[PDB]
Amino acid sequence: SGFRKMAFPSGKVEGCMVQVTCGTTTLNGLWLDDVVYCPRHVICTSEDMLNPNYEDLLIRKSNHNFLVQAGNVQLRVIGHSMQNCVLKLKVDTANPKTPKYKFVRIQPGQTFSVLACYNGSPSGVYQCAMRPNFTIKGSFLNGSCGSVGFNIDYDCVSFCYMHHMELPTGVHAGTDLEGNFYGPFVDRQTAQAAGTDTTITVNVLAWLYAAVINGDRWFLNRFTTTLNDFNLVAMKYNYEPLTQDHVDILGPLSAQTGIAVLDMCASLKELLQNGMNGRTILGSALLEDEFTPFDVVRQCSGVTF
Amino acid sequence: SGFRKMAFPSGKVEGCMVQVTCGTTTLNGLWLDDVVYCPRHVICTSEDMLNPNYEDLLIRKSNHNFLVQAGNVQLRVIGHSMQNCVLKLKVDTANPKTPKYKFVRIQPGQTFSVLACYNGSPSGVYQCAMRPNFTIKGSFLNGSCGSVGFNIDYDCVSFCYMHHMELPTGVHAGTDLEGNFYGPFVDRQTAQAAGTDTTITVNVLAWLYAAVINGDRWFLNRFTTTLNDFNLVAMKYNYEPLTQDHVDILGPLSAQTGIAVLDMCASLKELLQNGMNGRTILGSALLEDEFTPFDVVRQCSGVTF
Ligand code: NA
Ligand code: NA
Ligand code: NA
Ligand code: NA
Ligand code: NA
Ligand code: NA
Ligand SMILES: [Zn+2]
Ligand SMILES: [Zn+2]
Repeated sequence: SGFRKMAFPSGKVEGCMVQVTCGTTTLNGLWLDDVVYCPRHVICTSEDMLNPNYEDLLIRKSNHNFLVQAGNVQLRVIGHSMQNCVLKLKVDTANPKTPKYKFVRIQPGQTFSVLACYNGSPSGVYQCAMRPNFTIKGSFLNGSCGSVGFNIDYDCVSFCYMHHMELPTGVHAGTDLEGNFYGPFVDRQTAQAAGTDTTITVNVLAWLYAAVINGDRWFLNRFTTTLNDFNLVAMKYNYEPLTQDHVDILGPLSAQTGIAVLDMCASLKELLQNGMNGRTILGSALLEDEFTPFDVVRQCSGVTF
Repeated sequence: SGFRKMAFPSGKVEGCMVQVTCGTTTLNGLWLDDVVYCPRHVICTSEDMLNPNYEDLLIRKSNHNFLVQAGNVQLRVIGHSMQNCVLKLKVDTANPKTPKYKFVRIQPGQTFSVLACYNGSPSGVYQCAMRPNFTIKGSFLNGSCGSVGFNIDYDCVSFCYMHHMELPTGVHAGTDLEGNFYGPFVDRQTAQAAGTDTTITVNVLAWLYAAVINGDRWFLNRFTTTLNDFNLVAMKYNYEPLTQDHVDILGPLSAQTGIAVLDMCASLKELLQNGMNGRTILGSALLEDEFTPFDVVRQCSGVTF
């Protein structure tokens, strides 16, 4: 038993991280087969970032301007193109450490692991959520750009995120591996605002189920509620509306615990109206929303890779 | 910026995890050079665990009774011995994925990463502390035994922990890689109690420094205090006494922020006497004690591996 915010084992992604330099800008790339993927703002100076014309800036750049280094090994660049906000650098060598992989665009509220990297070298791994407002609350220092988010199924890595930006508010924004930003963000040093950051209700419920399984049951009350009643309280606390799809995803957790989803909603409701009275759930004084129902099921069943 | 509970990248340890079976018991081993390290209770039945004589149980076992499997590859066992609570199985093949490594016995309050494993396969990685009472609050399902804790410096893995037990209280106990338990625990299914679980004061202070660096400063107050005064409040809140060694370790953080250690102690004092009034620090409603000063410095300087 016990319950931890666990990341996926990062080894499969470690083998893919490289260093990309263009003039005096260095950041992280991802080397899969004979293609290196990186933030297009690798071509930018600090001044360029105020108002970049990426097409005009990239037109000054040849294959030989892109210095791609994997460990001590320099890679030969035989082609470059811009897909949305990423550059694809064709190298003459397939990465021999290339895992089975997919590119996927995740939905707000889904979780993934980030391998935080500097100069193509891994520093650490953490689990996080894509916030409903398509920001992530990360740990990214100067040079972390091109660090990637992923999920692992068996032996297959699903890349879902590449770090591009810290907003003036200190939250993190980036792209899928086709270079489309999550949210309305652009790769420009201008004032950009995220929406209201709502709580991922389905994830809070999954975590309350996790708590019951591990013997934290104090918050279980004598009450029930309805979806409409629950959602009236949810809207007031900036919780995402709960849908029947959400109730369905929680079914296996409801089945294991013998607690109906709406009974657990009534629990949540009272926690929202009464707070925690200085009590904790699974060592937290806050309602945790960075575990999906899939994550909670995974950690109780013990899926390996 | 931003601040996350990050684990070390787990790839170097992934390559070392194997499956060890003896009769009907399976758990995780660690394959370094031509030696596999695992919990000695691999030789035990559920009934044996009530009151094992490990010497007498091991005497029934030959090299051929120890089935060691690394991926699909079966390893040939050419020797076995018991060192304290671990078995060392000599195999005829050096692990080609053996990283540079050390065995170290860590001190209460130090942090490390766990690669949670089932049947020699990695499931996830998380960062935790060795509690002052030499327990860890992990996530360990049936079969996680022999999962290991480590730290990484550059390219060297320091193995510090092997999972052996869940206590009846649901906290986790285990050994260094010489098979000496952290704490008074034994590898027997009998009632065992941990001491009072105190808070790691030096780690809470390091994390308050982390918070200031990231612009969470609300808890900074107009007051200062003394080591003796601080420690009188500490003893009352089941905080570890702060020593001058602790003050010295916090020096570089004091230097970066321009906040004297004792001013930060006065901050902590008021948080302890007044709680957080429903406020948060770095997204937590509790004082976090699983970051060392070394961890906080690492995450602000961006050390890679
Ligand atoms: Na970019
Ligand atoms: Na990465
Ligand atoms: Na984004
Ligand atoms: Na043991
Ligand atoms: Na492990
Ligand atoms: Na222990
Ligand atoms: Zn950047
Ligand atoms: Zn065991």
